[PDB]
Amino acid sequence: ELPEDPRWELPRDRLVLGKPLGEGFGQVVLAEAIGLDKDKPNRVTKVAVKMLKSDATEKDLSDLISEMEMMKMIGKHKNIINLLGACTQDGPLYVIVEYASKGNLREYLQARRPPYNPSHNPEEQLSSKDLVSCAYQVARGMEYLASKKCIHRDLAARNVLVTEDNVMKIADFGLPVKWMAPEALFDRIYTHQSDVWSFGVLLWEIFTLGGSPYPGVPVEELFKLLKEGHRMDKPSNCTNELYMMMRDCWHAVPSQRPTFKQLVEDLDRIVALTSNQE
Repeated sequence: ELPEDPRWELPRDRLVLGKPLGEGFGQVVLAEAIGLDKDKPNRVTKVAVKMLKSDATEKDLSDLISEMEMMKMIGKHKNIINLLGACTQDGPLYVIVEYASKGNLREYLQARRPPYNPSHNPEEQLSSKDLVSCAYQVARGMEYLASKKCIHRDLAARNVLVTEDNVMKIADFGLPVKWMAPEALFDRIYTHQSDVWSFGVLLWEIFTLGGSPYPGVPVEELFKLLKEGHRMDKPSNCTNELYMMMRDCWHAVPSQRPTFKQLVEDLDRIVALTSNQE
């Protein structure tokens, strides 16, 4: 069996398992942790828990362990989904991570489109400042992952989660062609620079309020078209400046893309210059 790590161990009975959140190497459930903070033991905290499926394999387990251990090393950032604890000893492995009550960014955005809005439960409109700040937080998250030499490989709005307080958090960073840099797509060369390409696509999702990239373009055609220099059009409601940022992220030459460091700086300044009422 798996060895205990007292830095992260939480007794199994301090965890009240709640409702399925869906599949996410196994299944994720919502739960309540009692006394997650040892110096405040009568408090319940809403958390998310990952566990293996009933018909799951040895590969599924080893991958679940690696993910956890990887998260331990990467450490804490407010704009990633953080590790909170684990139950490793009294039965099935449970990995406990922060809970994002508002779901993933793509659906968060789509639901906040004016009357195509596929939600029968629409939500309140997002200002332009909200959209840029959303981009900024995602950049801050990636900046941190890049500084810890963590290469995401599948950055996209669907892999950003949104907390109750609308804090953006990178998901599944410790483990689709339409978000991949050409060099990733052609030669399986993933770098921080290719994540920067993926971020440009994510920027485009933000400012189309969760649009499908390259709509109607077949997957088999896309690489050719990208080699030809095809790039998505500017979203109807997006500043030229923000579009230029998209375009730089999609530089054919990977060395010529901005870094997440620089993107955070640029976005920081654009947020300050965007008012609450624009």
